[PDB]
Amino acid sequence: RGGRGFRGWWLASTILLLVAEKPSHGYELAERLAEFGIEIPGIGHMGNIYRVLADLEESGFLSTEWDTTVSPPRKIYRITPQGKLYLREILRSLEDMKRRIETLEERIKRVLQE
Ligand SMILES: [Ca+2]
Repeated sequence: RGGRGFRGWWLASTILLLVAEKPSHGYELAERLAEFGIEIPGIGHMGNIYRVLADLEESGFLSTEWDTTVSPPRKIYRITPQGKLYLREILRSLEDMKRRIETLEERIKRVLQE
């Protein structure tokens, strides 16, 4: 079985986006996911791209079509209109998260002034 928690959410979210930005296969996604990395304490990683792709596909946020012009053939993932709606839900939560970080930032500056 797979990875969960915040890292889980942050991986799915990032993968969906990277797919929205350019439809692609598992292997290439990994490269763009690597150069993603982390400004986020403790997360890393990143890892099973393939299985969260299959997961986002099963859930209908992504569709698939084989590119047979290359060898070996590569299965291309593409965002669906549902996947875009799931994305707006991630977007609103990123705005939640960002507001929460800024309330801490200020709280901290106040005790550092003190
Ligand atoms: Ca298909």
